[PDB]
Formats: sequence, C-alpha cells, structure tokens
Amino acid sequence: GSMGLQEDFEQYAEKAKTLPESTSNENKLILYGLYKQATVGDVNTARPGIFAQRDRAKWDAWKAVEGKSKEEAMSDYITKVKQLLEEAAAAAS
Ligand SMILES: [Cl-]
Ligand SMILES: [Cl-]
Ligand SMILES: [Cl-]
Repeated sequence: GSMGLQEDFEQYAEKAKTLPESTSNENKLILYGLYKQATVGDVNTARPGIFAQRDRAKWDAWKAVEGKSKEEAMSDYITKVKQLLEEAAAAAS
C-alpha cells in the first residue's frame, strides 16, 4: 500500500467506530468484506453451509470483493466509510 492510502485507511478504520450502533447490517457487511480484503486479501475458506455456525453473510461479503489489491480494497473501504460518516452526520443534523 502507498503511504498516504495506508494512513487514510487506518484513520478511517478508527473513524468507523463512531458510526451509530444502529447502522444497518447491510452496510456493516459491506465494510466487513472490504476490511477483510484490504488487510488479509482473498478469502481462504469454503463458503459456510446454510446451517453452519460460521456466518455465511460475512463470508459472502468477503467473497464478493475477491481479487482486489490491498490498495484497491483499502480504497473502497475508505470511500464506503466516508459515505456512511457523511450519512450519519446528515441523520444527526
Ligand atoms: Cl480524507
Ligand atoms: Cl438492517
Ligand atoms: Cl482471517
């Protein structure tokens, strides 16, 4: 990752903590998948079964961004968090 992007990523991963607890799980899943992809790369497990204890929705969100470089997924994660942060501020004003 380039330096400025890595700094941005760590900053926005920290700012993501300020999103309301009530943030839709649809968006939590999008952030989860990009965060996994950005930090550890391609999902390296098989899809959890429907009745498994492993969370299929989380795995699916990560599978969906397979193939993105660290730079790309950090990029997307940042843009999604930025959008959510602006929407949270709009909701509160
Ligand atoms: Cl920025
Ligand atoms: Cl929801
Ligand atoms: Cl992992």
